Amino acid sequence: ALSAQQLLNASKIDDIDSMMGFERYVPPQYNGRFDAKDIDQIPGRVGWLTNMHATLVSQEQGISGVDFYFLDEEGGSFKSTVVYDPYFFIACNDESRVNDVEELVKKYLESCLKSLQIIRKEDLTMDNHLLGLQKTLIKLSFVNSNQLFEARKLLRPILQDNANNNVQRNIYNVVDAKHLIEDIREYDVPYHVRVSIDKDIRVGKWYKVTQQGFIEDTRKIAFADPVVMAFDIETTKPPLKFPDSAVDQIMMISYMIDGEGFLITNREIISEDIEDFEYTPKPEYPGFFTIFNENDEVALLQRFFEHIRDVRPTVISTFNGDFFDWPFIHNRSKIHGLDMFDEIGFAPDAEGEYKSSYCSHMDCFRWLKRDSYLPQGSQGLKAVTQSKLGYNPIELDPELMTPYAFEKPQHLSEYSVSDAVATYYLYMKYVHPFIFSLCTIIPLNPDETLRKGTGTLCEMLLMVQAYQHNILLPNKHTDPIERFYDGHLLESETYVGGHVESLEAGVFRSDLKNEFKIDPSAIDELLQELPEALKFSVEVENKSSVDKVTNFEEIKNQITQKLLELKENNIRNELPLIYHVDVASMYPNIMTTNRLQPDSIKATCARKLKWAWRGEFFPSKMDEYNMIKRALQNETFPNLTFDELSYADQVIHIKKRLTEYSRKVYHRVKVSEIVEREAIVCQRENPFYVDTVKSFRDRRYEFKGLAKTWKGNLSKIDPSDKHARDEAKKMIVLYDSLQLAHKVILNSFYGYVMRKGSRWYSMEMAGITCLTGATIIQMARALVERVGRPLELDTDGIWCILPKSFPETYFFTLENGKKLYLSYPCSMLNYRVHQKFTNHQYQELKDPLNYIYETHSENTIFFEVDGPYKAMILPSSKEEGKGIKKRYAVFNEDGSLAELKGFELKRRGELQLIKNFQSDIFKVFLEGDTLEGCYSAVASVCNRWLDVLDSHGLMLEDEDLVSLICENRSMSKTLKEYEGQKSTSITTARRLGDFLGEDMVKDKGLQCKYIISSKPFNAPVTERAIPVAIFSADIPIKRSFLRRWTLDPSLEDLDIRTIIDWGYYRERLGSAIQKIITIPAALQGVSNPVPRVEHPDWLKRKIAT
DNA sequence: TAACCGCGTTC
DNA sequence: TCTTGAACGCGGTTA
Ligand SMILES: Nc1ncnc2c1ncn2[C@H]1C[C@H](O)[C@@H](COP(=O)(O)OP(=O)(O)OP(=O)(O)O)O1
Ligand SMILES: [Ca+2]
Ligand SMILES: [Ca+2]
Repeated sequence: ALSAQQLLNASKIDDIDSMMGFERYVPPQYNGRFDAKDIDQIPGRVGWLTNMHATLVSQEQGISGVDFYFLDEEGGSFKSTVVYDPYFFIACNDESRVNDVEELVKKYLESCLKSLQIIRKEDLTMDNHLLGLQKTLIKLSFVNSNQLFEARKLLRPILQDNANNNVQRNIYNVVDAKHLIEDIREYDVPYHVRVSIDKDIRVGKWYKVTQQGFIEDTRKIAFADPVVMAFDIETTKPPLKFPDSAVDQIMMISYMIDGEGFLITNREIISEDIEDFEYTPKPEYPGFFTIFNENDEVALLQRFFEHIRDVRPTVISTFNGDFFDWPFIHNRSKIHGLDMFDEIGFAPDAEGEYKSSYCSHMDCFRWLKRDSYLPQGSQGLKAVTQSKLGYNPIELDPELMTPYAFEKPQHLSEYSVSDAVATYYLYMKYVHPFIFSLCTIIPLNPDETLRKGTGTLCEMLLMVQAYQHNILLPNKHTDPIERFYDGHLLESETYVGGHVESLEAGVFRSDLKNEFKIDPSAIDELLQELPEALKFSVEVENKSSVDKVTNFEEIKNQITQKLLELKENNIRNELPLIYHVDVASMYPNIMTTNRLQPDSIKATCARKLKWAWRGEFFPSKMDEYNMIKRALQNETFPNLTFDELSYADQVIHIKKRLTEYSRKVYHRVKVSEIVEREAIVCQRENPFYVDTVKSFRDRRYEFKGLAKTWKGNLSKIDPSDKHARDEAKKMIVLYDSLQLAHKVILNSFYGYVMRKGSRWYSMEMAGITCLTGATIIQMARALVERVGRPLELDTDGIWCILPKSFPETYFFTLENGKKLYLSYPCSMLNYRVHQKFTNHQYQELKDPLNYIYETHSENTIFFEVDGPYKAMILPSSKEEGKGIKKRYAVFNEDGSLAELKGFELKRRGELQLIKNFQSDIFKVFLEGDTLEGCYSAVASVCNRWLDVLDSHGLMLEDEDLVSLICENRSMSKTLKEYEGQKSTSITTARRLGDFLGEDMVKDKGLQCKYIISSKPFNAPVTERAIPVAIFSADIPIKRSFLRRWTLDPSLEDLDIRTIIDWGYYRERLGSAIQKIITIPAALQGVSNPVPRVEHPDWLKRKIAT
C-alpha cells in the first residue's frame, strides 16, 4: 500500500542523487579486525558527511535505512546507506510475566512484527534504580517504519481499554495477558534521529565507510569545503500590491557560487541586454558577476536549472526562499511546462518548505529569526548586512522594481546583485560555520538544525545523553484538558519568574556629581568580610592561591583605607561610576549549582527548595460549573449534541460560558493567587540532564571568553593599524555572534521543562530556578542600596552608580610576574552569594561498582562587571510613583552608544516620528556641562521636533512627510482570524482589502502602513485609520475611500496634510518627550525644560508642593 | 479606573 | 504537525 509511494520516491531520489554525483558506494568486504585504530588498513572510502535522509531500500516490503551524503578527499562525492530495524518498547506492570505478554504480542502483531527481544534499561521513575535495578522491556523490531506505525495502531486499542474499566459478567466472581501492557515507550522518535543516535553518526564529522560500518577519522576534524550557492529572484509587481506567481513573471535571478557571481535576465521584461559588472562593497566580499541575458523566462528558468546541474551544489542559501523565491519559481516552472524536481531535485515538503536530497536549503531568514539575537526590527537584509557585514547594501523601493525594468535596467540589476552578495557572504561567515558545527553534536541534518525550535535542539541533545547512559526516554508530556484549584477551574497556572525593578530615572553622567548616603554598617560588614573575600577572589575567582600573590596586603590596606573614608564621610556629593553587574548564565548556573533536573524533583539526598506558584482561576465554583455544562448539553450544535463533540471541543464551549456567568455574580472574570511551594531536590539522582546543561554552558563560555579576549586585543591594537583594528573588530562580532547564538539554545534547557510535549517536564524545577534567582539579585541590590544608588534591576542585572571614591579595580602581582584582575565591587558581591547560596549537598558517584557517593559543595554563580560608563538615561512614567522598566540608554566613555533597550527606536514597526525623535535625542544627553545644561541641550532638540508638528507639517516635503508620519505594524495572523477585535492594524487590513482586493489579506504577517485621520470627529482612533497606500492611488479612488473613511461625503481636499490628526501625533510625541525628558528632569530637581509640553497634574501638585 | 489584548521587546 | 520560559511597555478596547 502506502509503501508504494515511498519506494517510488526513493528510486526517484536515487536517480536524482546519481545525477548530482551521489551514487551508492558499497565498500569492499573485509575479513580483518574491526578496530578504529587500523582505519588506514580497512578497505573503504573516506568522506566528509554533509547530509542524511531516511529512505526505503529494496534488497540489493521495503526496508528502512538512512542515506548518508559525503564529500570525498579527492574532490568528488558519494552516498552510502545504513540499514537499521526501527523499534520501540513495551512496558509491563508485572515483570514476572514479561514472558506471557511476549508470547501474546508475538501472535497478535505477526502481520507487522519482524523480531522481538527482552532488554533492560534504567528508569529514573523506578525505586532502587540508583542501586542498579533496571526496568525490563520488550524490544519490538520492524523491517520498516510503516510496520512500526502499524503496530502502534494495533496496540493503542489494548492500551486504551486497559485504562477503561474491565466488564466482568459473573458478578459473583472475585489477570489477562493483554492487561499487563502498561505502556509503549520510545515509539515517537524520528527514524533518522534514532539511527543517528544509536550509531553515533553526525553531520560535519569525517568517517570511513567500511563493511562493518562507519569509522570516524578523528585525524581530520577540519571541515571540507562544499560547493555553496546563494540566489535571489526579483519579480514583477502590480502597483501597490504583492507579487502573484500566477500572473507575474520573474524578471531576473541573481546568485553566487563559491565567490563567483552570476546574473540571469529575461529580456522580455528587462528590455536591455546587460553586461558583466562588479559589486564589491568591501574588499573581503569580492563580487565579479557574469551575465546570462536570456530571451523568454522559460529560458531563464532552464538556464538557472542548467547551471545548478553543472555546479552540483551541496548547499543552496536564500533569504526567505522557503516562502517566496522557491515557490514562485515552482509555479512558473509548472506554468511553463517544466517539472522542477525532475530538473534540480527540489520539491516542497509537509510544512511547505523546499528541500532536496543532495543539497541543503539554507534559508538565512530562519537563522536570523532564531539565532542572530537581533530584534525583529533588525532582521531585514538591509539591517543584517550593516550589523554583520559592515556595509550598506543597495536600496531600491519595491514599487519601482517593476518600472525600472525598462527605465534603468542596469540600476535594478545592481540592486538584484546587491541582494545576492549580502546573502552569500552572510551565509558563509555566520550561518555555515554555526549550523554545520552544531550538526557535529546534534543528530539532525543541516536543514533541520537550521529550522527546529531551540527546545527540540535541547531535546535532541538530551536524548543522546539518555541513550548513551542507557536511560529510558519518558513519553512526551500531556497537559490536562481541565485542571482545578479549590473547586475553581484554572484558566492558567505558572510560577513567579524574574524580579524586575525601576528604582531611579533621569540623567547620570561621569562628569556630573550625585548625592550618595552610605550605610556605615554596610562598610563594617564589607571590612569584616574583606580579608576572606580577597582570598576568595584569588583562590576561586582566578583559580590561584594566596601563596604566589605578593601584593595581597597592600591591595587589602588600599581597599581598607578607601572603605574607612566612606564610613566617616557617609554623606557625600561625588562624581559617579556608572556600573553594571550581571550573573553569567544565571539560570543554567543555578540549575548546575543546585543539581536541578526534572528527574531530581521527588516527593540526606534531599535538598528542600522553594518556588512560587501562581494560578488564574474563575471565581466560579463547582456548583456553577456543573450547571452551565448541563445547559450546554441541551443545545444543538452546528457540527450534534454536546456529548457528541470532542472532549476538547466540549471544554472550550464550557470555558467561554464560564467567563460570562462568573462576571455576572462574582463580577471578576479571573482571580490570581500566589502560593509558595517547597519541592524536594534529590541530590543523588542520575545527573544526565544537568550534566548536559553543564557541558553546553562550557561550550558557550568558550566563545564568550574569546569575545572578551579579542575585545581586549582591540584595546591593545594601535589606532593607526586599521587592518589590525578591523580584523579584531571583525573577530569580536564573530564571537559575539557565536556566543549569542548558543545563548538561546543554552537558556532553552531551562525553558524546555515547561515546553509542550516535553519529555522532561517539571513546573517545580523551573519555579525553583526563578525564585532562587530572585533571591540572589535582591540580596545584591540590598547591599548596593546601602553603599550606592541602584538605577534599574532586571532578573540578574543591576545598573547602579557608586561614589568615585568607592574601591574599584586592583591588579594582584604574582611570583610569575603575572597579574590577576580584581574588581572589588564584583568580588564583594561574589563572596556573599558564595557564602549564602552554595550547595553543600551536591553528591556524585565516586565508585559506580559499589555505589559510593561523595557529598560536596558546589557553586558557579558569579557576577561579572562592565563599566564604568559615561552616561545612562532612564525614562520615567507618566503615572505617579511609577517608573519605566526594561528601557534605558547607556554610553561609553568615547561617546559611542553602549546599549539601547526596549525603546520604540529598537522595536519593529512603531510610529516613525517617535523612532526618528529618539534616534536624535539620546546622543544629545551627552552635551551641556551641568545637569540643567544637559536637559537644556536636549530641550532644544525637543522643541525643534515639536515645531514640525505645530506647523502641521508644512515644514518638510511630501515624500519626506509620509515616512515620519507612517506607523507600520505587523499582524501575526490573517485578518479573517481576528473578528470581534478592533485595532489600527485590523482596520488598515480591511481598508487595504476593500481598495486593493482580498488577495492583500490572504497571507498572514501583513505589515499595515497607516496614518490616522482627523475625521470622523470624536471617533475612536482605531476607526480613523487610513492605509498609506491610498495616497499613491488615482484621485477618483482616493476620494471615494477617503470620504467614506472620513465619513464626509463632500470632501474634495485630498492632501495627506489636511487629513492627519496632527493632534494625535503631538500627544504621542509629547508623551515621548514627557517620559524621556520632562518628568525625569523634575525627579532630578530641574524645572520643566520643555514648557510647551505640560506636566501631569500630580507632578504639578508635587511641584506646587 | 482597572482589566484585558496583541505585539515585541528584556531578561 | 511542531512547539523554550516569564516580565514588561504601550496603545488601544472594554467592564
Ligand atoms: N530566551 C530566553 N529563554 C529563556 N530564559 C531566558 C532567555 N533569556 C534569558 N533567560 C533567563 C535565563 C538567564 O539565565 C537569565 C538571565 O538573562 P541574561 O543575563 O540575558 O542571560 P544569561 O545570564 O543566561 O547570560 P549572560 O552570561 O550573557 O548573562 O534570564
Ligand atoms: Ca530580492
Ligand atoms: Ca546574565
